[PDB]
Amino acid sequence: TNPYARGPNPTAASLEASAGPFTVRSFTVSRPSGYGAGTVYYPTNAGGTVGAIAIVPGYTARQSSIKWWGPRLASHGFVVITIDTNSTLDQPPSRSSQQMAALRQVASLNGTSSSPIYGKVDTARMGVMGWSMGGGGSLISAANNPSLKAAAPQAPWASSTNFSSVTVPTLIFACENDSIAPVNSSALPIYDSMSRNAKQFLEINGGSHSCANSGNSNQALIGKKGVAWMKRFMDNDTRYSTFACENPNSTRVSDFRTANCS
Repeated sequence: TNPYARGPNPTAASLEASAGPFTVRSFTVSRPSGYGAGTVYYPTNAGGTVGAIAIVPGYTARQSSIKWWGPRLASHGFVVITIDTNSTLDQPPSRSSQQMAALRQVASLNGTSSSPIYGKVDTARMGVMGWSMGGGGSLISAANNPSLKAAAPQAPWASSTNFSSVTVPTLIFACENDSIAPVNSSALPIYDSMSRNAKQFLEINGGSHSCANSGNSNQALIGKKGVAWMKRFMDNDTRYSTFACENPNSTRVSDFRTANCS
């Protein structure tokens, strides 16, 4: 039996809905330690401790841009922290440091009896997500912390696209018509540089740079893929092997690539 499997068996319908089976509560972090601000989302009665995911917005952006991931992921059995950075002008290496600090504070809250998530988190199982420079920062987190169990950046941007050292399972959401972090010079060279890991590249047809942000028009597919990827690799949950690794065969996807994903 898989000790990390949580919740009912998935269907395409359950993964495409705006919320999963679990009830989600949230709270603002009272004293952020090492980053600007944070909101934690958590499920009630997931059936065991769950992994934690830290999500970082892009250059000049705040939590509102990535906030929809919080309730979406937590409702399927994750604790999620969405953060604001110390400055909206922080670059990806600094975003990575703040992302890891947010995960460390989630671990601390898990050991704090007055906290709503007291005892709810498996601090050995962590993932990273983020948009644009925050997605670049997630890849830097993964490169520097191979104990992380999964990464799912969206429209990532980094100064160097060489992430050949990454051993973390990494899903890259890309936006076909991105003119900010163009796919051909950012998301795709990043994907092409990783030969050591399970990985996937999912380009949103006709998408601009914000195609996976809060309020996007592809929340059913993007949310399905994000949840499936995190379930498959943070929980080792082979019930999600097909959802995590499959080509969605969808007109919303202009380019699909995957490697080491059976």
